[PDB]
Amino acid sequence: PLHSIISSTESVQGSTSKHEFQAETKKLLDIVARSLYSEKEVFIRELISNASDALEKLRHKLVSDGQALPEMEIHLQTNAEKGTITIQDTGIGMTQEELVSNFGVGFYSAFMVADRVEVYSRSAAPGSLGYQWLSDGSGVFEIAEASGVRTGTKIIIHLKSDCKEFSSEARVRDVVTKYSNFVSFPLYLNGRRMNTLQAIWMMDPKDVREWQHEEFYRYVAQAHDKPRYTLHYKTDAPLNIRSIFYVPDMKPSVALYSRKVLIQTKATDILPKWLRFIRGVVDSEDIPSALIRKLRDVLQQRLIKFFIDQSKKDAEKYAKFFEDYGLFMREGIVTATEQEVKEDIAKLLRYESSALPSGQLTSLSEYASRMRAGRNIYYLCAPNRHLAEHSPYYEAMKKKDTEVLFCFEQFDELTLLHLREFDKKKLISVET
Ligand SMILES: Nc1ncnc2c1nc(Sc1cc3c(cc1I)OCO3)n2CCCCCC[PH](c1ccccc1)(c1ccccc1)c1ccccc1
Repeated sequence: PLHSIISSTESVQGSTSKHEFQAETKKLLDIVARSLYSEKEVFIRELISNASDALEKLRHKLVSDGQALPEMEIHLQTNAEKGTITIQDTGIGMTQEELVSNFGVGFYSAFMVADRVEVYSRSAAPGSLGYQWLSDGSGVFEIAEASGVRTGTKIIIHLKSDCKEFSSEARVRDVVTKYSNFVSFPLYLNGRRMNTLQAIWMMDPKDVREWQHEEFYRYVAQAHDKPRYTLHYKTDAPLNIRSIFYVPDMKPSVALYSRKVLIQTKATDILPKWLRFIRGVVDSEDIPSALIRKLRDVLQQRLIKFFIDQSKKDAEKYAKFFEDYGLFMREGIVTATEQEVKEDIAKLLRYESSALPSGQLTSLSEYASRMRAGRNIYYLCAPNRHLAEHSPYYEAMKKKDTEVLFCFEQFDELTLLHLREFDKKKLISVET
């Protein structure tokens, strides 16, 4: 059964007071209309966003007053013959003052694809009047008092003669499923429900449980396994961040959202290249490939700290993790620039030692703890534990009461060599 809300109930009795766009608003209007977004199809996205916030404020208000909740829904409709696309929401509306004046600039994106825009809106405030708002992208909009306007906002877009594609149910479905699959209010396209997914990264980390994480993981990783690691990172402090990061059970990307709406699917430069094995999502208000940097840096710091924490609370699990993904960590160490970056990532490294039984691992930072003040870090990055336990260059350190690290692969040694020093303090093989 079809669930539609959109019908033409509106009528304007009197006439329209014409209104000129102010200098500043007309400018930015034009720049949104032809110089702000790259893709045409994000007008649907931004409009849905505005509908979402309208519904959210209606809800917040009604629940605050303790009054019942009505249908809080976003409805989209396409009309091929009349060449339109309509988006209606039962949210909070706009007063006359707001319509005349006017998060929420996104609305003007409508003019990238439209030759005429027709909007009906009635505020949720008691005893409110509905209003019509007309514009053609010029400096002039008409305004009128209308009737047959349901509470909430109705936006009818008349499409440019070449922008007609967004009057097809298919294309619009694809755009909606691509950008707004996590919108927090029910969304209908020509009567059919669309969004079914829950932006669990906005939830409170304690309120999410493994089945949800596995679901979302198999969504954003396009995978069929489970995450061996899950970080749920929220911060308002230096920058607004709502992110979830997964490390697959499998052995060998991150999506960029903002305000629960998609911006970048294969959001590449959000993380260091050595963390490109991580799966998941990052949501931040602060996103419009020029400066996404201070984001990448604190995501790197946080993630590194996470893998360290995980090191301390489970060691064999982190051991297997180091076996399966230590490649990326070595690579990232060699690829870095500043020493303390290299050492930050180096804090994720695990190798055998003289003092530990065969298989037991430590990091550079750790058993530099029996290490008496000076001094230096020595290693021997051999082919075998046996062959290194009874290697001449090593017993040169056996009873000179000193600790020696054991590598068994060349890439470990090359990495250690490039590292040169860790914590002001140098690394050199016992073969020199
Ligand atoms: N679907 C929607 N439902 C409700 N409101 C919506 C909405 N879509 C938009 S975006 C939009 C849509 C339009 C339009 C101009 C705009 I911008 O013309 C026709 O259709 N708004 C707008 C809501 C967001 C704008 C906030 C209003 P303002 C304000 C300030 C002074 C005088 C009038 C209005 C406001 C008022 C009280 C509390 C919070 C915010 C405001 C705040 C900050 C910067 C600018 C405007």
